[PDB]
Amino acid sequence: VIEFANCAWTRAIGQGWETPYRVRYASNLDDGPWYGMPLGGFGAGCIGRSSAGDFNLWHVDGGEHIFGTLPACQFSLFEQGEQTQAYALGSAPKDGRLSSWQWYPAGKGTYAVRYPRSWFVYEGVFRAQITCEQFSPILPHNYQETSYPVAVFLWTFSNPTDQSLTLSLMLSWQNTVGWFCNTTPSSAIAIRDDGSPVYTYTPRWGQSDGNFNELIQTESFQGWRLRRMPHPNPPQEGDGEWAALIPTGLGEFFGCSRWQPEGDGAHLWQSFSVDGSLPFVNDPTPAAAGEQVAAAFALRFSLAPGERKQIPVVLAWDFPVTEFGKGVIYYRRYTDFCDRHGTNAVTLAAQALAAYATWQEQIRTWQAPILSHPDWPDWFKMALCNELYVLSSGGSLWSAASDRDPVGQFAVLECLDYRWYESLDVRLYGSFALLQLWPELEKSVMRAFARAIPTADPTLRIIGYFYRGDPETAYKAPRKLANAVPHDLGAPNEHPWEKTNYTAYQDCNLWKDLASDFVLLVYRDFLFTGGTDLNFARECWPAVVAALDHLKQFDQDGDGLPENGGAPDQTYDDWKLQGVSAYCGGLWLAALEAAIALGTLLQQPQVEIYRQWLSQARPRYHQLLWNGEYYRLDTGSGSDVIMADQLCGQFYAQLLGLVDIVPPDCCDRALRKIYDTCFLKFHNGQFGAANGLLPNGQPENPHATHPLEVWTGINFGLAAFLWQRGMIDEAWRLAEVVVRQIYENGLQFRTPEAITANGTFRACMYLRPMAIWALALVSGGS
Ligand SMILES: [Ca+2]
Repeated sequence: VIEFANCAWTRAIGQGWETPYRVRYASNLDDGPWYGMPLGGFGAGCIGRSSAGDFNLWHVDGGEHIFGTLPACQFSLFEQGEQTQAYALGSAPKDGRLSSWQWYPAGKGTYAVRYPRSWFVYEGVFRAQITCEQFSPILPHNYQETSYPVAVFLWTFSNPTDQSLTLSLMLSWQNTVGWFCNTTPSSAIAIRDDGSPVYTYTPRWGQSDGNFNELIQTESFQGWRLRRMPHPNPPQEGDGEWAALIPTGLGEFFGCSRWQPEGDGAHLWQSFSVDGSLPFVNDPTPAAAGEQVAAAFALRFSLAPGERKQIPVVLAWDFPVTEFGKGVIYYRRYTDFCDRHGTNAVTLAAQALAAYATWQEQIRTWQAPILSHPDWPDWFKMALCNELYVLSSGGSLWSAASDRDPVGQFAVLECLDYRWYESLDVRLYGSFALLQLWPELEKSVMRAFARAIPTADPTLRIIGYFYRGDPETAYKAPRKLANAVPHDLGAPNEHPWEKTNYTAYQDCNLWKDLASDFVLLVYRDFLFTGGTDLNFARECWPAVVAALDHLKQFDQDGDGLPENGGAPDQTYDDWKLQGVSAYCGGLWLAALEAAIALGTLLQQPQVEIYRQWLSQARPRYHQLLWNGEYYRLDTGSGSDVIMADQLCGQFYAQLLGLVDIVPPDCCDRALRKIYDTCFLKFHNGQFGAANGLLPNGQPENPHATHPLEVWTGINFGLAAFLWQRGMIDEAWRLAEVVVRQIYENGLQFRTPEAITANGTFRACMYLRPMAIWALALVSGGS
């Protein structure tokens, strides 16, 4: 019943890792390797469940992260034939809660994922063949269901034995209404040891006062709903409800609305483990001070020899408010298809029960071109889908529609350690999936950038690179200069979209890549959506002009080329560049080309000056940086290092149908050398491409950080570049190594920025790795 297991990530249920990757700095996040596929739409709030069956990831509070199991949130199975057996389908709690429950033995089945579908196939315990397919309706080109806070658990049971079986399927859940909010919002900003600003998150975990549960029973569906008394109007962050439903007509329904998840769970288990029933309870008493509450239902059915039954179970959660900074209130996009009152969980669940099979068909339909591609390896089909997981679990925001944002505004975090949105340098590579599958969301993000470019915040704030532990004497720079390009679209502790350039490790008002990134993204988004959206192009054009003028001020000598200087001033933000760099110089030339193309289409007056700049700048870049084998890092440092991502501009120019920014023979020779050195002489091509090595495969400096890291998303960009330049075998080999490192070593559903050669990672749950879609785009004909 797992469809195309070979294009799915699989692991035996509850099989762990001998030696997973671990975080390279102790102050940074490492929950360990037990992430499974997240459930829930983008910006819906999401929950994750591990390959052991534990619901351990709670992202119901928009942009916030909690990792921890609530053992009572779980499916349990009872079967009786020859023998009687009953198991909760998670791991045994370590702290002794639910001591009466028995837990499914590890290694007795397969967990499989191709996002947004996953499967538990249970085998070798029960006599029935039992599969649970878990999915949310994540649909490309669909700006409705993709936002929904629903998970479908589609169970298939079949009896392969000579004897009739009695089965019962239970879902219990703890009422967490009111838990998912910050009691310390707009808190003091601390500088962490890696230089990043951090805030304090103090959720109301375990605060259940007023929480109650009721059974739901109609002609069509039955289950439970988890609420809180009172429910204010309007709701505040944390206010809402859960529901879970099955259709009627499928067997005998046992409901128990109120049981104690902190106790031994015997009230439930003494019935369930014996005959698959529960004691009848419909008790909406609000929970007392100090008291936790949970609900459960079980469905009991018989399965005759050779019979197959399916049971759809749907969970829905209606938490409509995302509050960011204190008093900064947005509604979630799904509210446009119900309302903003936070009283809709049953109606959402009901819609799911009605539509789940349609949604399942639609998922098979959009994935079918990928799975049937004749020139894509199995691992790639798998990773292409699986890397979409971050669009759900990356602190994703998707707001309610407005006139100027007709499908809502959208944002994914750079990551959990680096808690701000849609970092521009990062999305250069990381935004290829969003462009291809949700181009209206892609456009809203770029429109948010466009609007922010002219704004300013003169307020002086600490720059982390320079911080020496005293706030008052610390070097500070203006939050944002008018017409500078912001690094990001703000943070979940402030105001996403509207308050930009939140990052403070460097002063991004000085960065030399961001302006080019902005232009290249605008043009790419216009071109790859048919070259017809003149509204998008006209809206972004003033910002294109402002961006390029901003970056042109950093051309000190007037040769046409902006020069790096000072603190690290581009995406490799622990790596100092001096003078014209290959990286930023390249992006600049590709940007100018892009602005010339778009500006000509739009008939704009700036086109003449961009052609003059490019006529000076383009020959000059080769003239300055060619060393005979590759492009020099920069003009000022005298470094002999090979930067793997030196010709990012040439990748982009060609991707965009624009003229080569360098001689294609030089491009090809540079790229061959990057591959032969940065990949093949970095521990023999075991990890992928290091960002910078000497021509002999040694580090320039054995202690440097960025040069000696493999950036997953940079590697995917490089693969795409290789493929576009005709080095096909090379692209597939490099991309394979990176996928294997992630999906074999405990990084699945938390893909990081960086791996080292020493079993360590940096910045789990990272935006860049969606760059695997750039390879799909260049190789995908069709
Ligand atoms: Ca919040």
